[PDB]
Amino acid sequence: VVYTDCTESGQNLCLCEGSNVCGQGNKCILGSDGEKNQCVTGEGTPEPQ
Repeated sequence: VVYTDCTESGQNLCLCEGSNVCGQGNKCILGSDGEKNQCVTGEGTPEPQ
C-alpha cells in the first residue's frame, strides 16, 4: 500500500523524503529553512483526504 504526498508540516502517513513513507512511529516536518522535508521522531497526525 502507498500513501499520498504531504502538504503541511506535522503530517505522518505521506511522502516526506522523496517517495519514502515517513509517519506512524515518528513525526515529519516539511521544508525547514527553504530546505526539503525531514523525518523527525515525535507525534504527528496521519494525512487525511
